[PDB]
Amino acid sequence: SDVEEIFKTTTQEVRQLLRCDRVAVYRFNPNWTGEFVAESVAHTWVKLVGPDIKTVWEDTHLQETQGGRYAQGENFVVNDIYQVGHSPCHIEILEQFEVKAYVIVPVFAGEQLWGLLAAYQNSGTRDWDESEVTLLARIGNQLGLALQQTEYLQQV
Ligand SMILES: *[C@@H](C)[C@H]1/C(=C/c2[nH]c(/C=C3N=C(/C=C4/NC(=O)C(CC)=C4C)C(C)=C\3CCC(=O)O)c(CCC(=O)O)c2C)NC(=O)[C@@H]1C
Repeated sequence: SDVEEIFKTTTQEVRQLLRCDRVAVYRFNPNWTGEFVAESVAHTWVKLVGPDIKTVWEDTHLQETQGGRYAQGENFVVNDIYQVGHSPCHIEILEQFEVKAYVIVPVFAGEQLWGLLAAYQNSGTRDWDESEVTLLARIGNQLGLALQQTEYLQQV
């Protein structure tokens, strides 16, 4: 898929921007499961887009909220998962993939929410400057605009 090529390049691009270890792009399914279709990670960590992904327990967040906050267009910034009071159930999943600090950005493409962008890297109780958060939400928007162009010019 030519569109996937763009995603795979964008994941790597934004990974360098926020100095993340891995960047996963979810795709909101019509059933709101939201699977990771494109992801990139440094060769020294673990991947996400793999058929051999073993998680402590399977968890979809996207159906329960059905986009919710992210569908509303609000960003979510997590300085630390133990600090904000995250669910221990999700924390165990997060820490299993070295996720202690992260920022959630919704990827609108077209008229509605297409995917989800996850940026993080073994930071712990770090901070996210708004000037860097706006850039991440900018990448998602730019991707959505591109995605629209590729949607037509792809043809069948
Ligand atoms: C414990 C897991 C119960 C639960 C809680 C819960 N989950 C979220 C948010 C997300 N969970 C995601 C799932 C995965 N799977 C992976 O392999 C992976 C890579 C590390 C992740 C992140 C997921 C993508 C999200 C969305 C990102 C987000 O944090 O919103 C939340 C949010 C609040 C919190 O406490 O973290 C909750 C409450 N969900 C279940 O299904 C379990 C019963």
